[PDB]
Amino acid sequence: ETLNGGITDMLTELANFEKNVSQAIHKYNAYRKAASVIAKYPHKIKSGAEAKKLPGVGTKIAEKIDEFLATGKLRKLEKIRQDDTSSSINFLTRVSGIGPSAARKFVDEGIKTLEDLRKNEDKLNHHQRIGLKYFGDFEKRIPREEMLQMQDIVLNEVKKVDSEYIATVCGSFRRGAESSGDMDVLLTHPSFTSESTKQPKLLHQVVEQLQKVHFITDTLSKGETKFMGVCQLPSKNDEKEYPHRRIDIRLIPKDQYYCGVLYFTGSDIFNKNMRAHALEKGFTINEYTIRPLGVTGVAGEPLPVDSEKDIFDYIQWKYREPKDRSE
DNA sequence: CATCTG
DNA sequence: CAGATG
Ligand code: NA
Ligand code: NA
Ligand SMILES: [Zn+2]
Repeated sequence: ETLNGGITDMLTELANFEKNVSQAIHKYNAYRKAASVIAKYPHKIKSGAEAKKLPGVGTKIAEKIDEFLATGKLRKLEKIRQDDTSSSINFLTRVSGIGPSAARKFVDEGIKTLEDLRKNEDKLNHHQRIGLKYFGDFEKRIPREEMLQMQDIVLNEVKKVDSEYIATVCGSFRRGAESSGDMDVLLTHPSFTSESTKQPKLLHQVVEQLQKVHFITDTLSKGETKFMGVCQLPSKNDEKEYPHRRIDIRLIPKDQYYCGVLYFTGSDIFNKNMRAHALEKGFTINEYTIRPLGVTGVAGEPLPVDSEKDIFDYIQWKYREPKDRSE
């Protein structure tokens, strides 16, 4: 956690780059289990040969660890941090809609900057365009003070459209957090579930509402169950407009909301633990359901849930207010 | 995983 | 349809 930190981090830069710049998914994958195990390891790696002793710990990586242990740095790492072609891809990639693949293509087309981007707005698709257009706002964190205002609206509109709608803002926002990076709404309706053959209007009617009153600004992607968008809290009394925020809305069959809601609320660490305990208690949990474990090895059959409560109960645990769902 | 592009 | 992004 700090005894093998540098090692783990270097491996991290390394792994990362393999994947992003080079295409080296193997290599890339290599660095990763390696950092992973070194990460676990209870001692102070004092040499490469010592490391080597580990699994995922090959010869090359050991070598690397040596030079790093030997001297406060790594040549290769130094060589990669410089290289404009590398840095380019790390940067282009910051654009919502641009991934590595794309970051590569452009650079080899010579697009390497924001400007470049604008100049070539013809070459980007819709998401990418939006991504570019709001590059700044998009990197800005979201203060819970705004979150509540947001949340405030979404909920009232969902309401007006149908009293029966069920909306929930999950996320860290949900677990307490002072700021969040995006608004994530879990949505369901009685009239929608596991068997119930579809109902797209279910998701599309609210989307519409939100754009109605202009809360929703743009559409990143709009499917029948998940919508990727952009929103914004009406600029008050003109002088202070708000940043454009990323936002997601997703329809859930009523018969699987809470596992969802639970799941989406995190934290990753809380899940796992919760997950592991369910397992003890003779169960299984995932994003959609909780099932009683047969002994034959495994086994299914969806336990029935009406709240986050029903879940804990199942695994017979202390209900946790979201705030304390940290770890 | 669900959506988009081409 | 494969392949990309979030
Ligand atoms: Na991006
Ligand atoms: Na292939
Ligand atoms: Zn020791």
